[PDB]
Amino acid sequence: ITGTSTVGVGRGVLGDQKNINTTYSTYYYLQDNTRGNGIFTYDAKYRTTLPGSLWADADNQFFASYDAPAVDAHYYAGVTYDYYKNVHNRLSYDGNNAAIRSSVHYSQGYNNAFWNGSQMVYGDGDGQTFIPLSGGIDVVAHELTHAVTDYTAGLIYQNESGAINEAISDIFGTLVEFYANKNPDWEIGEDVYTPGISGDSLRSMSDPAKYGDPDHYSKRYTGTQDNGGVHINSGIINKAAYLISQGGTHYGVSVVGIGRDKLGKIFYRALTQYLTPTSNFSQLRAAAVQSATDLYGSTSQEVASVKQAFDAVGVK
Ligand SMILES: [Ca+2]
Ligand SMILES: [Ca+2]
Ligand SMILES: [Ca+2]
Ligand SMILES: [Ca+2]
Ligand SMILES: [Zn+2]
Repeated sequence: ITGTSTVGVGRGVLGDQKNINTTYSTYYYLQDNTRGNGIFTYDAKYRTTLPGSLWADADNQFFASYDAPAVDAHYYAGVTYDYYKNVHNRLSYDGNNAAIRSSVHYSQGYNNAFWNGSQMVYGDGDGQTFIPLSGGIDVVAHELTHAVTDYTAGLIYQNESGAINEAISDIFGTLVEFYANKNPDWEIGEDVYTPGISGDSLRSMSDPAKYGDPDHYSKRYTGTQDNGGVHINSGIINKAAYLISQGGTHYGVSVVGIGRDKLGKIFYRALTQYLTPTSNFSQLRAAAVQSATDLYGSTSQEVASVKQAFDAVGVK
């Protein structure tokens, strides 16, 4: 980890060639010194001990199939860092250039990725439901966004607060996907989910109900599974964010879209200034309204569209 900054080349999970920032000191390590206090990628070696070994490579070429998840985790963490810095003037997830650490090859056949409070963790998938999860830029940015949330609003991962937490991660993951312009859409995880099946995804922001997630508050899940429905009830907020950006008419309520850039600015302000650990959906509405008011004025179209979007999903 002390060494010379250089640039290697590899291939990602989807077979695309990319340049990655590495560090040389006997080996070439997946350590990018160009962004904050660094981006570090580790090999968990199919175990669950974390973080594992800082990724070392002998020749600075990462074309082995074992390398692919590491290349993508490392590269997409950099892209996400760039988004937050360039678009929102935020230096890493803590606002003070905290090192970003990711471990890949976590466990065996593990169909998930997560932020654990310290670092990102990516399974390889079982090869049927998922391929290695770091192949999805929206997934990577979703996870890194959990770190942002943790250092700002601190939304508890239960019930409505947790659904907001999830939605925020889906929103910014999507916004990062659009920023990188990597075949962007309003779907989540499409690039790594069900390699055997075309056109699906884990979740949809444009139409959450496509996969049985609610798209209206009256359809919210109130049981105890999934921490009280954090990945299920996120669909209500996701639909609202999609409406704010893209517009549409939903359950008879019409929303004029104000586009992705303004969506991002509103939600980022809401997240960093107004939300608290126990914020519920109703408070999110107030926060988003206040945020749009701050940025664009109380008689703006932007404020009107935020109100319409939350009315469309039944959030008062
Ligand atoms: Ca190599
Ligand atoms: Ca996409
Ligand atoms: Ca996507
Ligand atoms: Ca698929
Ligand atoms: Zn999440």
